[PDB]
Amino acid sequence: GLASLADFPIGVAVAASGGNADIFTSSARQNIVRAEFNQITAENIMKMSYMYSGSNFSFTNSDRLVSWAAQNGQTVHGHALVWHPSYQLPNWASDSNANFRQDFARHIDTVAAHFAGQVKSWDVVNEALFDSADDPDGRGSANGYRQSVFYRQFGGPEYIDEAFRRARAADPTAELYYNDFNTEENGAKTTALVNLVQRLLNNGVPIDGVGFQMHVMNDYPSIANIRQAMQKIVALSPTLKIKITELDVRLNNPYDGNSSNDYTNRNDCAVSCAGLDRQKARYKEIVQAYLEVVPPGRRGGITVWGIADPDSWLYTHQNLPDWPLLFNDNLQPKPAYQGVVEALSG
Ligand SMILES: [Ca+2]
Repeated sequence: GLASLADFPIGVAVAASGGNADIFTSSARQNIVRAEFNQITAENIMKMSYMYSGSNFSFTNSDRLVSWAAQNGQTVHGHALVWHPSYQLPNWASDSNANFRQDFARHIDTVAAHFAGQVKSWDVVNEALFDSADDPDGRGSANGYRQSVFYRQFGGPEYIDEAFRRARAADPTAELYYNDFNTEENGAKTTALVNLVQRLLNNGVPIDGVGFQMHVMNDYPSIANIRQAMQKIVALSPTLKIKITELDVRLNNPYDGNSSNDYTNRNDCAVSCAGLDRQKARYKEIVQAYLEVVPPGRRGGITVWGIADPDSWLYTHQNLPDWPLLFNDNLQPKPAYQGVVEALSG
């Protein structure tokens, strides 16, 4: 399968919260993971709050998944040690908590140490950069940084440095990533990423690599821009690794000012449409750009954000249907799958 075609991780996000996508219940999904991939990311159950039950740490459910991975030929990318969204904040992660810095330290020290030897790499900090599309509280930019509870408590971006240093100390063997989205657009956020990563390097922070989520559409952003954004980050350091962490590809672009090039019906791309064929080319050109500009020895992996289309967080988005992944609703490989094969094989 796909993983055989590369010497770096070829991964997939797996569900474990019930319903049809749940990896523990779906033998068909289990079989795809074993045959095609050699790494998993937990789609949800390694987020911050999932490390607790009531007031105590609780690793039961995440240990089950990490063990499943080890028994079925998968390494694990941990997602994520520090991330702002309130649906996954531990209760300690509040401006009302005088003990915040102590509880932050305890979180990273405990979680990183717990998974040592079982988890290959981590998203240490995810989504520290400001994004206008993603600022529901209206706090605004602090010179490109998101003013999350971590930023507010630490009074600035020093929480990022601390998270990396603590993760390194707790598990010296893990590869430590900074992860974000929209940084492949080669616009304002890419610039803010350069500033963020340069500051960490200047401070001697133990960052091992940068993750690009790569939640893209079929035609936007341009492959030239994706390629140049990656190049800009590769150029910051002779060793910094690059990982594509959450790749998926929407056929529909609701942001293009054109409502006549949208597939509006679930039947449109059930069998065949121009969009599925472009999606093949799109997966292919992105994997090719990754290979061309990320040197051998610095390729941290490529991961797709789920197994089959109905499992995708983007199966519906902006009130439209979509088909974002490598396998269809009946778990059959799509043209997208072949695009990855062709890229990885040259
Ligand atoms: Ca459109």
